[PDB]
Amino acid sequence: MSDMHSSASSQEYMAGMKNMHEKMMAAVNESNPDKAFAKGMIAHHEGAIAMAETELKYGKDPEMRKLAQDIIKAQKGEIEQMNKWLDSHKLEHH
Amino acid sequence: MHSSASSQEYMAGMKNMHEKMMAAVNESNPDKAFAKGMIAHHEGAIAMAETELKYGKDPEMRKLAQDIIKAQKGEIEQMNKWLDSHK
Repeated sequence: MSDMHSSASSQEYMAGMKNMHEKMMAAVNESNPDKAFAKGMIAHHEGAIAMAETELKYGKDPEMRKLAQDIIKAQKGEIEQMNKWLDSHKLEHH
Repeated sequence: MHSSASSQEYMAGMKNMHEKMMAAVNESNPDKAFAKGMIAHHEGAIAMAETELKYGKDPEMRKLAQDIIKAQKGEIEQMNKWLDSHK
């Protein structure tokens, strides 16, 4: 399915998308709703960054290229926030 | 197929989203593929964030969900305006 594509850009947009979506779908089956959100949203953010990276490789529109840049920066930072929350949310408050 | 009411709601719509996004990115124009694919992906994030506001009990993740909804909605508006101009 990822092997049927109109163009190099579409091949790259599709590459990894199924695995990312399967990762999202499985991750949100975590029963703790906040942990499901963090794990699902990290997976979503991974997919957003990948799509934005492909737009920077192949895009030829200045507005969409700039938006792709901005999405990458913001999504990376939110992944960092979510990972820190996942690592630290069970720590004892002293 | 799911552990909980919250997980059932998180999963709802995600399948049709993968198919929708695979189709969207098969536009030959790479910037249009990006805009259509990313609108769909933003819609997925908004749906997940809404479910986190409905079921979540952690203040930090609830605040992040609220911020994501606002930002993604704004970027959807930008991408739609760009699509209309491109047409």
